[PDB]
Amino acid sequence: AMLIIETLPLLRQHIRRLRQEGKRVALVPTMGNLHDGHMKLVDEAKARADVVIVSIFVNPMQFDRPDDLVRYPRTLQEDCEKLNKRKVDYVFAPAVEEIYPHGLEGQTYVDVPGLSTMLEGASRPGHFRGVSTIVSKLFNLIQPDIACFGEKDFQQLALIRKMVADMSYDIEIVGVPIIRAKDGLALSSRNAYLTAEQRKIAPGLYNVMNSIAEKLIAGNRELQEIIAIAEQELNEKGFRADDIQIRDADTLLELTETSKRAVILAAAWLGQARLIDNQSVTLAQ
Amino acid sequence: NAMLIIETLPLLRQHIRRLRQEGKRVALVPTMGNLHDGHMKLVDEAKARADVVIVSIFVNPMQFDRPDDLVRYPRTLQEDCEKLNKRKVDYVFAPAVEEIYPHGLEGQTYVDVPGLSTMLEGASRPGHFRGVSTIVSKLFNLIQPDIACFGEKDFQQLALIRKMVADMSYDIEIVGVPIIRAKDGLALSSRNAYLTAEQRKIAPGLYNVMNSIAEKLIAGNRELQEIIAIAEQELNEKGFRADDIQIRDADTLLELTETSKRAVILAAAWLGQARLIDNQSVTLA
Repeated sequence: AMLIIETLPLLRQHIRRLRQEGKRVALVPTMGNLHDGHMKLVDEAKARADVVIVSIFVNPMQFDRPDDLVRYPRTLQEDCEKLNKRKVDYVFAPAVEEIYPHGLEGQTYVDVPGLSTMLEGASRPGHFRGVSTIVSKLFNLIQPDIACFGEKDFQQLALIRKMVADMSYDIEIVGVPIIRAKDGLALSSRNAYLTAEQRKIAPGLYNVMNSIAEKLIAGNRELQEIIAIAEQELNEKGFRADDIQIRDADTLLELTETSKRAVILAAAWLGQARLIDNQSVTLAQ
Repeated sequence: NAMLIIETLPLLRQHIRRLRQEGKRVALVPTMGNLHDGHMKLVDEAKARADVVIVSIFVNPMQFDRPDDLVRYPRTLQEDCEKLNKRKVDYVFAPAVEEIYPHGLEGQTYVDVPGLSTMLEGASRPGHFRGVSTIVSKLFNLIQPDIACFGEKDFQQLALIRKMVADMSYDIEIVGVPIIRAKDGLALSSRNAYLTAEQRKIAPGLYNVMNSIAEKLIAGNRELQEIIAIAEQELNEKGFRADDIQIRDADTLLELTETSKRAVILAAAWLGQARLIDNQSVTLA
């Protein structure tokens, strides 16, 4: 029987008991309005710990603009339905005034430099600060052994990993691979404007990406060439290449002699639909 | 039983893991070295509140190394340790910079407490308190103490750390340790050497006047402007020349309000060639 807690003191009480009981704990952090993606996360956490705690918190701090916030879906009941079905032990679902009793102005924050202002960060001051601050608070609160994040937010995942190192959190950060169709296509909302014919072609993006992985994992380092080949391969299948990038998976900067992991980002158009995907890959030890 | 001194994070990590699974109750005293009897009092308090006492010695480059007026000769790491071995401490953590910040400060994740870090002492030292909260948060995650001791003298630091503990949801008891005082009340201080013998008979009046204020406060008297005015009378008529007497919220370092819970009384007064200085915390009933 799943337990639903909304205040810091109650939860902490349980966190204390769970220690004395010697149970290994996994946290899956979320902002509610859950679906299949999150369920996979939950499976992954259940597989690696004795107890799974899921948090549901729409976190004002990471919201770039005040409108977006107001219009974020809240669906506590169905969220709990899905988590209860999945045999989740604890749901932590506090109100804003429990986490931020006095608003965001004087709130202690945690910032990861560089990672937080590059790429998506540059257009979104404060967003990633919001992400690292709340995860940080959640970590101190729950003290999990393991935490799960989806691989789709490759930047969030790198944010957190860099935080955990720098701030010395003894927590295992587990990147969970996205749900794909049997043919490779990232399952997503965008897959609606795909005509039966474009759907057949769609999986081309993930193949093109895997061809890049193959080349990189072996010792291929002619990056520009690699990328250009990829642009062309996509155009030929019928896409129109929007963007293709290869970066260091930990720093999000350019690959160097010293990178151990690469992340492959690609976006390309199919008729009037713009598919995006990504893939992480191990180049060294 | 023999005191252990650890230079490295992984060795530290190992003992820490071991301490948790023995469920030994752990106390932390973080310091920048150059130890004196002041710190020993912290150690004493920690010993009294915990099974195991850890002291950390680390000259943290993210903060400003403000000088202690009680210290007149610098210390050796071995000296600091000898002190600690006597005072019955279990572990000393003493890493090099490259160990704590193996890649420098540039990309180091930081914890920042708004307002408290930029006011008073912090206005004139950009980045100082940000270095304090960061290293302390990092020590917190690495060590996971149940309690942590800070001295009441550096009161801004103590508020800054309390605010961080609340905001970031650390399950740590922050124990503010009152200053060492002569038998008669007078704060120990280099300044004392500036009194004459006759002025030393009067010096204890500064503590006295301060208790008068505390009692008043504890007794719900919020007429501050005049509480202070009386204290000035009282000191000037004792032979002092009151310079600066203040009462603030100990957690905000701003004014008392209907909701303040703790107050700090801050006082300076001339006696002879000596500008005596003292502070005192008050718990609001």
